[PDB]
Amino acid sequence: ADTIVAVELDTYPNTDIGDPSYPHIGIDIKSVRSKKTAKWNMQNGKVGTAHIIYNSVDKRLSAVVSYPNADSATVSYDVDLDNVLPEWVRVGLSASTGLYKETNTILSWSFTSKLKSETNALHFMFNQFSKDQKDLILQGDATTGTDGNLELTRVSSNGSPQGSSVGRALFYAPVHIWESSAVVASFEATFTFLIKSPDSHPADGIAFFISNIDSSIPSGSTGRLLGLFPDAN
Amino acid sequence: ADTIVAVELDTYPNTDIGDPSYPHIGIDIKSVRSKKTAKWNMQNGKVGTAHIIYNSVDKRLSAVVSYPNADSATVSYDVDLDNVLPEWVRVGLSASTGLYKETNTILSWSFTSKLKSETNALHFMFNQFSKDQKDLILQGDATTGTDGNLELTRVSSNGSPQGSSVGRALFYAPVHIWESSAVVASFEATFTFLIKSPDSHPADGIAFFISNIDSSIPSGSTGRLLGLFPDAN
Amino acid sequence: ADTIVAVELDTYPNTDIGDPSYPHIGIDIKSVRSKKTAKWNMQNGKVGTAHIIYNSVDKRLSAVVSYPNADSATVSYDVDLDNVLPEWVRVGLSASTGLYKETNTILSWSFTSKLKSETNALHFMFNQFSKDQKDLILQGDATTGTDGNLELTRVSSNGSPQGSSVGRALFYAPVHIWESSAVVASFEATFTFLIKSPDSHPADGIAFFISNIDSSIPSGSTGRLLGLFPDAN
Amino acid sequence: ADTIVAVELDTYPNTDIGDPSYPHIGIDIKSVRSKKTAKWNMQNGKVGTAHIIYNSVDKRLSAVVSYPNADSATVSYDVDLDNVLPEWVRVGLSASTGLYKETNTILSWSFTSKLKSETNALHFMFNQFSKDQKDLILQGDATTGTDGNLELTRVSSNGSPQGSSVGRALFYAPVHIWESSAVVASFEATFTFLIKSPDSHPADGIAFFISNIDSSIPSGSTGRLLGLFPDAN
DNA sequence: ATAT
DNA sequence: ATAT
DNA sequence: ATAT
DNA sequence: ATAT
Ligand SMILES: *OCCCCCCNc1c(NCCOCCO[C@H]2O[C@H](CO)[C@@H](O)[C@H](O)[C@@H]2O)c(=O)c1=O
Ligand SMILES: *OCCCCCCNc1c(NCCOCCO[C@H]2O[C@H](CO)[C@@H](O)[C@H](O)[C@@H]2O)c(=O)c1=O
Ligand SMILES: O=c1c(NCCCCCCO)c(NCCOCCO[C@H]2O[C@H](CO)[C@@H](O)[C@H](O)[C@@H]2O)c1=O
Ligand SMILES: O=c1c(NCCCCCCO)c(NCCOCCO[C@H]2O[C@H](CO)[C@@H](O)[C@H](O)[C@@H]2O)c1=O
Ligand SMILES: [Ca+2]
Ligand SMILES: [Ca+2]
Ligand SMILES: [Ca+2]
Ligand SMILES: [Ca+2]
Ligand SMILES: [Mn+2]
Ligand SMILES: [Mn+2]
Ligand SMILES: [Mn+2]
Ligand SMILES: [Mn+2]
Repeated sequence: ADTIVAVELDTYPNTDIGDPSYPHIGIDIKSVRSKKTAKWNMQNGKVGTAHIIYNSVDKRLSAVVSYPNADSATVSYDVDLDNVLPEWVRVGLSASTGLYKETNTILSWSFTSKLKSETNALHFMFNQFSKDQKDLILQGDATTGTDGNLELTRVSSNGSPQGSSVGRALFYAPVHIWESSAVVASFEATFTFLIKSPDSHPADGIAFFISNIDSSIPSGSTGRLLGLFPDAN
Repeated sequence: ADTIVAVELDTYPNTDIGDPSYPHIGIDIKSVRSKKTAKWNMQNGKVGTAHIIYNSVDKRLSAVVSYPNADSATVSYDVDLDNVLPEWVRVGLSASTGLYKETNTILSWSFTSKLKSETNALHFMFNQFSKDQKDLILQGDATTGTDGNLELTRVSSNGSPQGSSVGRALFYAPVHIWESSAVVASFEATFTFLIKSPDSHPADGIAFFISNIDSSIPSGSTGRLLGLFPDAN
Repeated sequence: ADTIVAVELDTYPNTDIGDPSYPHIGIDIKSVRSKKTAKWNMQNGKVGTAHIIYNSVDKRLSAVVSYPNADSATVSYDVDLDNVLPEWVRVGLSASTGLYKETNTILSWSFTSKLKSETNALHFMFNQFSKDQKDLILQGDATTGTDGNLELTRVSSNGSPQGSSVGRALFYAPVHIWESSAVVASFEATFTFLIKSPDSHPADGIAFFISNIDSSIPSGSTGRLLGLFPDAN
Repeated sequence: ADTIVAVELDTYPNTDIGDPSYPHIGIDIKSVRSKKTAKWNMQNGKVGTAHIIYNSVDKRLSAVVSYPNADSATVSYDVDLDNVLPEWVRVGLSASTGLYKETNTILSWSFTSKLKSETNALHFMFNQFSKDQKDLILQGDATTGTDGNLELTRVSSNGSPQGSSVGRALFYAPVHIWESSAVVASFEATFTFLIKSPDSHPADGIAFFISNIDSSIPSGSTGRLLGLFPDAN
């Protein structure tokens, strides 16, 4: 199977697989069962911002998820990603729906990685996604160009989201996530998202993830698996 | 054939194909016969710096090449790259040798591209090249990892450059070089290089280039063709 | 008197002092009488974007001004700023009103300057202005904090722009704009602005400027003098 | 007195004031008596790199100090700088000598601060310091321009360092270090340094510091006080 | 930019 | 490096 | 770039 | 929202 590190914005509690009984953000290390979660007051139909940060000095993966008129949710986990990820990775966004549904609309995405050894750097910023975006690998249901946005999961022409959908967007270039020689390795990711449901239970969520370079949507990974994992282990 | 725009650091005069009688820098638009050249005092065995700049406002491709404690060489050509290049490109470095030879050593390479529509940006910086550099596509004789450098052309075990060699390195991700709705599109590239010849007459040169995404070394493009062009037309 | 280089967004034709008979952008080198102008369709009450660029290779000061869903206005002038400005400068925004008036609201301002000798760089970005913004020098009627915006000219309690007003904001740190040993010197500025007039004939305009470090609003430089020049010579 | 937060590279143990019995790096919060220290193998006459990082999510001030052929030293302290520093600060480098001496040579210094609320940013980079550097406030013995370096303390023409010297360099612009509205505030500082002594005990060290905007070298603050503190409390 |  |  |  |  793939190697996954992710930050999940989990809109739907799957009590049976160890989610808390509320919408939550979490840190996923090689399992959909988050090593750490925080309660998240997801605002149906509002544009939110996710900020993800890590550096090889603190070795602490942290995320903040926020809306304009509101308190942030934040979650952190101490993990040495040198011991988890391969040296070279792809970075991506992933989203899914199951019996329940939501738009998994990405309005912007930026990423920066640095190896300060003589610094190697990578930075990309998408504030507009276009119809034939050749620096993105789209997987499953993911599409670009609709209002300059990335729709990770299936949405109708009138803006109605579909169930049993899964989709991912990976940056085309492999990323040098860690290097043994590096004295400082850091990365940060920012995305803006619009999660909207007619349902009283939106599902299932959006994740920022880092994977082996050849990562693909695992078979059946709609619903609670967020397009990331082959099972709930 | 491929579409090529390039800045050549041409160490060897091929007067036969319209090079001036001296080492020169030039702007190449779909031909090895430069639309503009400037005289270049290439310093055998010294580390030089090439700076390349373009924006959609002035539509002027400019380059400056320098060594510490010496006058720069500079060349500029008015060209609308929207009318020359496809919307999506790859960017790369290329070098060749023929009957005469030189190290075509790259010590660092950086690149930035920006579309201000809401700005999309791409930036990479290599100050160290590693043995298995997965964000580079190496073509022909190009290798990485030797002293943390990119050797565009074949260098022997004893450090001797070889004749009739050609090699290129392209950044793995396609680049959105122009867009109809962009109000400002800009790019810049910087690389540092070490050209050393144990004989007199070094040959043949190093180029920064922009190509169609699927660009490959034209067969036989050693010597005066700089790994860029299938012929000297 | 001060040394001024500016890009004017001139909303009011002063044909008396050589303005064209229409709202225009221009390049001002030590005179309010622009060395080059382009026609500008200023959109009353809309948020616009000004982009300004210069490098020591082309020695061409260029500006583009745009609104969403409209054609840009662009203006360029060949000028060696090494021969005009002192080595160290301050950069700023300036605006004025006279018998006629307009809001001269700035929503965002960014600036980057680079001397590649070993690169020295300065970059600031304001997307929000605060009430006590200690990295800005406010001159004349300029205020910050009103809706997180910079109001270059006086606006009444009921939001009405006032006549005979002039105001400027300079970045607190002096900027190394050129250096003899630099092989490449470059700068760019971006600002977003909202010009609104409740009457017809808005006046008088907004400028990005570069000045001697100790620059101050010339006394009486309201109206057509744009807070930049002591007279119309 | 001033408010100080600093990272000290402390070359000289002052056992009487709570230094450990070896050259150390430490985190100083409003006292020369470090809240946390780590052992530091200072390499007399070699160029080192100091990296300092903080963000408002982890609220952990961390530093790494390294030389090319060697293991790094790293030190971290959990501290909410919102509760320690004023909202607006200056950032600087400081160094001192006493009975014992060392060159306190700074070869490069960079700084970035961001308030992600709509992001406000500041970035400067000095790879060359010039004789009349108007974006630096030099205090005490500090001088620029000698080989493009910043000498924080007195050095003779032949490169011999003097005792009882103290000097600081502050960036001219005030820095917005924290903001109540900000969802993420981050900063990072990098400097390259050359500490060289003929003595077997070099003294006294180099600090990166953040202070009230009007910070000045306290009276008598040579030797163990590093130009930062009025006393050893 | 529209009016005398 | 010198003082207890 | 220097030699025939 | 339905199953125990
Ligand atoms: O400051 C400039 C120095 C002057 C150099 C003058 C040229 N010297 C020279 C020539 N001229 C004919 C060019 O072709 C000769 C060989 O061609 C092969 O080698 C070159 C270099 O690798 C390459 O560009 C060609 O494509 C081909 O591979 C001589 O014959 C001679 O000597
Ligand atoms: O699309 C452009 C619209 C056409 C405007 C034509 C001018 N209208 C106009 C003039 N012309 C003379 C200019 O001076 C009049 C008043 O001058 C004062 O006000 C302006 C604006 O604040 C300022 O630039 C001057 O410096 C002075 O303060 C009229 O008299 C009239 O109406
Ligand atoms: O806390 C838990 C609930 N409550 C939600 C039930 C809906 C209430 C509002 C409608 O009346 C559950 N339910 C059991 C989990 O299984 C739900 C169905 O699973 C599918 O759908 C979800 C959402 O798309 C996916 O996560 C899942 O993979 C399945 O496809 C709790 O545990
Ligand atoms: O661990 C401690 C030492 N050892 C160093 C003594 C020199 C050994 C090599 C020479 O033979 C000390 N010494 C006592 C501390 O006082 C030293 C003198 O203080 C002045 O000089 C230092 C260095 O510039 C300053 O820090 C201080 O402020 C005074 O100006 C230990 O505690
Ligand atoms: Ca879930
Ligand atoms: Ca040639
Ligand atoms: Ca005017
Ligand atoms: Ca000490
Ligand atoms: Mn979960
Ligand atoms: Mn040529
Ligand atoms: Mn004008
Ligand atoms: Mn100490």
